[PDB]
Amino acid sequence: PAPQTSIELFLIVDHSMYAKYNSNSSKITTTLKARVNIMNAIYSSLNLVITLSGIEMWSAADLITVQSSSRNTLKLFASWRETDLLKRTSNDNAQLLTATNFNGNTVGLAYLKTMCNSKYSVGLIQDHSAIPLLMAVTMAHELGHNLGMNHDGAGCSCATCIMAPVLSSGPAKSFSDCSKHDYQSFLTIHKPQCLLN
Ligand SMILES: [Zn+2]
Repeated sequence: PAPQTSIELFLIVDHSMYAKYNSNSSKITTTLKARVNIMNAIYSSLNLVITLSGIEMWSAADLITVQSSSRNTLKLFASWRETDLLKRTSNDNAQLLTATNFNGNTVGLAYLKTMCNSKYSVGLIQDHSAIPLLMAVTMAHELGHNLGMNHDGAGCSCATCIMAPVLSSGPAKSFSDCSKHDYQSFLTIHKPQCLLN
């Protein structure tokens, strides 16, 4: 919550989310930009700047098989980011934005404490809500996982903070004191270098 850091985030729109907005790049771009602007506000307290390295859209076909099983898709996506994306665009983290309905209760997924990692700095997000604050909180939540944050346990003194385990319809734009600690722990214990520049 103190070293001035920066995440160059890259967004990937899959073919199902492309078709859901009637194959229109402008609607998708503006939709995604509003949500990202909200993410920035959420993160300025941690002194962390989010920058969009770009937005890629799989307009013709999906570059990976997007499965309803979140687990598989996250792994398929991270691998594709390693071997393909990173050769074309430089980014500290990429987040797939899909219209596929993941199996079960899940609306997003990320790897814990992997920010900057060439193989694992990724997240998955289901376009499950039309309310931009809800989507921005979903995006901020998975990014929070890559940055080392766990979910807020009842013994965290917050049920509507960003890292709450399930989405609240009237969320706070705040990180609990547990989330701040996980983050300090990630900074000191993991020493993510890419974020400090
Ligand atoms: Zn979570």
